[PDB]
Amino acid sequence: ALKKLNDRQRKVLYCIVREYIENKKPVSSQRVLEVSNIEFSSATIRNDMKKLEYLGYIYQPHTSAGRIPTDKGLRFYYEEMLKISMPLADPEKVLFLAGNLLARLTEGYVLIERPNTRDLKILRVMLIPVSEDYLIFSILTEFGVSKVTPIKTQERLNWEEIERQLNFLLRGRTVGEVLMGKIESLKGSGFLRLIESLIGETVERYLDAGLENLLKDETLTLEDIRNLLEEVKDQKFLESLVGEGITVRIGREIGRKKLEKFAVFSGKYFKGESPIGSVYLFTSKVTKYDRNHRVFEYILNRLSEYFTSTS
Amino acid sequence: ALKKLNDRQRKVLYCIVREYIENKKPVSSQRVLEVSNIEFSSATIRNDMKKLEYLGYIYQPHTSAGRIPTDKGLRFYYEEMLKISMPLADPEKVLFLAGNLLARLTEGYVLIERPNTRDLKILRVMLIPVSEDYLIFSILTEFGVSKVTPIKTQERLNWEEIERQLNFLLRGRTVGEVLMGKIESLKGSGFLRLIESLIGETVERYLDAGLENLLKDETLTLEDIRNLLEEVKDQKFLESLVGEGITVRIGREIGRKKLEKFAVFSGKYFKGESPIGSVYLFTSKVTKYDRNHRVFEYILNRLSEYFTSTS
Amino acid sequence: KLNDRQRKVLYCIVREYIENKKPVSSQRVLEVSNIEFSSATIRNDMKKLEYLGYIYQPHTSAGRIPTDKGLRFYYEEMLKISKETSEADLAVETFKSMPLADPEKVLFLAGNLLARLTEGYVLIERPNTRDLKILRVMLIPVSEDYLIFSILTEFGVSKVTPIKTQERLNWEEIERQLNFLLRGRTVGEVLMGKIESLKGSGFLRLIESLIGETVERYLDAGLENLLKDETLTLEDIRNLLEEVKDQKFLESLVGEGITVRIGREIGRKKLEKFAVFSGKYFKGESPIGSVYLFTSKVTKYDRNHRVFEYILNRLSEYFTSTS
Repeated sequence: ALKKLNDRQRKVLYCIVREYIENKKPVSSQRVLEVSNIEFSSATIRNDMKKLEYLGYIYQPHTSAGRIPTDKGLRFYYEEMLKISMPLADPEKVLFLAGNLLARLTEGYVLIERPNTRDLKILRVMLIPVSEDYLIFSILTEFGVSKVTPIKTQERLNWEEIERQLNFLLRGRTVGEVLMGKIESLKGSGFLRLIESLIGETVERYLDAGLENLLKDETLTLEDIRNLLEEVKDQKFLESLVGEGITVRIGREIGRKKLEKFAVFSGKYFKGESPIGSVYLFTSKVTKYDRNHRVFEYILNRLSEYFTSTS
Repeated sequence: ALKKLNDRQRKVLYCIVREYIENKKPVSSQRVLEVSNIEFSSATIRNDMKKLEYLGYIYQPHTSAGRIPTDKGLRFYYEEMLKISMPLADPEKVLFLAGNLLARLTEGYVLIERPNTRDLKILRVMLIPVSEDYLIFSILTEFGVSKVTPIKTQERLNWEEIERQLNFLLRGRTVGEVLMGKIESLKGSGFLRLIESLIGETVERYLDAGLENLLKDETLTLEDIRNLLEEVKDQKFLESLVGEGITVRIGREIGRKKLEKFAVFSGKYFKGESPIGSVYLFTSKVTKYDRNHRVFEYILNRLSEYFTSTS
Repeated sequence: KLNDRQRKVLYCIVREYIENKKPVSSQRVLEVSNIEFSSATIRNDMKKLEYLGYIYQPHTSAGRIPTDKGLRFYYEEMLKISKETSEADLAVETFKSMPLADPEKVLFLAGNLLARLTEGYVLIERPNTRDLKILRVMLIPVSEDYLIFSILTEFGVSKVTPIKTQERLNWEEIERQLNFLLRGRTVGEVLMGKIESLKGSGFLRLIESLIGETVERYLDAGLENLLKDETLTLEDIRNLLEEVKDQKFLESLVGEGITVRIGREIGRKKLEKFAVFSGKYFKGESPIGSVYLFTSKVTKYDRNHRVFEYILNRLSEYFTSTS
């Protein structure tokens, strides 16, 4: 498809898509010439815009004298811009901060898959009294210090003994095994069990951030946002989006009619060469692809340098 | 005793006692003749009754012509009367039905000791939504499903998650610990407070039934019944009554002067060869001992069969 | 004024409208109720209700829809009936601050349970940092590799943050330093940059960013609930997210004790589709912050009142017992 365009027609397409991203209006033949360095009159831009429309890169919705890039046009733009170019130990906090930064800087909606807990060994349990009134509970895992919980203590229990029992019971066993009810030391221990219910608390598969951002994008409707919220529950569908490395799916390329107004950036974060989790960034397909790819990359690499440095 | 009475005199004693149980009045020598097939003069029977009285088997009430058995007499009769020979899963329901059957068929007052709650481990806690409006609470113990309670719900919640929380807190603890206020985590919310009140409902150590029967039968006084109710509060008095297998104590054999008007059958119900509780049947000493023994043995055997099948 | 019967007719219409969300006809109110009067009589009552401004007629439909006045009437009558019986709301009674000691996590649980049970959007005002004295600074070495930082406040243990350390410094002495600098000073003073000595080393700079971590003044939850509600539009929701940033406006909503503002009662036309419950949570007699629940005004008012009041009372209990 691309090969049927001379250098000029590609500059014009690039300017059409670029101006549509900035101002979210249909772009006319005149408007191109106003903001462009093209050294040709408005008459040949019109011939060029007709070939672009015939080849499926742009289109005319209603009566407007301007055109709008199709999904094919947005893909051309994405490819063309590609050619041109804090010591935290709680994994949950690290994911939270990366999720919130990603969303904020791209005005998108983010889903970060938390590390699977099924194989996650508890290396150590810690109850640290801080005063007569408070203690701090946490666990040590290969990813750092997790489930950090300040606890108010009415009675002066034997914290050292409770800690000893916790480690005897839980050290070498997995967070996943606590969830399933597999730890059946039915001997008698009130605070031990309280703590087991914290380690056994249900955590959602994904951390989400920036739903607000979708609500202030003028290109998305309530219908679109609802559809995304439903589709994101289909776990198999999120799995089918994660290609080789960092990947985008613009509009129709997503393969769901309900999600046609979105683009999705997806990829994984790593501990060494082992995939720990997937990351998704949903925006309107009318977005700054350049900025989005740059932020997405910088966040996956930060996540990967954090999780790799805990070995 | 064994060699002191002849065949006829044993017969006369047996008849005096069967007839006393029956019509509850002093039996004369002429009455012995009328209710038996003894082929001797009433004069001979009266001489036999003289011997029976001298040896302590019968006695004269006031100045009436008839005689009544002493406790020794009733015991002789009991020994002589020996020679001549649905899938419910709630243990509390099974005990209640057995207690009331036992009471009705013997016209007595029944205590059934519940399984000791100090050793009664909670194996599982269940929170079953039946509709939008109701869920069913229960626990599993080694003896089945108990504390079964329908509870009203307004708004929905993920009750499966609440259930896991109840299981971390209670699985391996005993009903007795709940009852003694030992699970302080159960005061952490209104919901858990409700659960404590359900499992820790105020319960006597004995299921009682048939108190009304003690008032039906006219050989007993108001004071006799008051004394029985006081004396039955003494845990250690009841402990002492239970001999090897099924056993009766008539009158002075009970050991307490305040209860000399009663008789008590006692024995235990088993899970396999493990004794789980004691059962007591209190009647007037003027009662149908053969009927009582037969029913008492039958219910004990049913209680033991029930509890053994819970293995 | 209204009849006893006309009061019941208005009550049924509103209850039916909240439930099924369609105009309610005379024939409907007879089917759903045990009113013992004729179909013509109900229409005459509905004419009176409309004349007094309690209900309106959408287009050409035989059915009617409550006005804001009719919604207010309904709420007042449910409030009255809620003082005859008990609560018994199993779901909301699962709320526990349990033995949690982090006020942030307690606010998190409250906002999320409240949002979930009412299908609303919740804002909880966090305690004001301006007078939040730091009572103590803890630096606890859990191993060669890890350190746990936190501060003590009058409301519990905050800013709990595990830290990597690949090289051992003297932690007992650094904790002393931190306590000299920070104890008696407020979190507001740290955020404002008054404690200039915190930038004198790399670790001290870390501590300043952890205490001075960007925390929104309000914790929000349940935005998703507003999007599932068919009675609300995209514009209603954008309008809410915009107006909710106006603190002066939020403060004007809150009255004496727990109240609801329905539709026009809110004070801004852009928010006419909503109802807001508001109230404060306290440390003893001192208000610590306000709580706001926003829903569609087509909502289960009795449920929302009950849930809101329970949670607010729980927050007051947590903050007050942490005395």
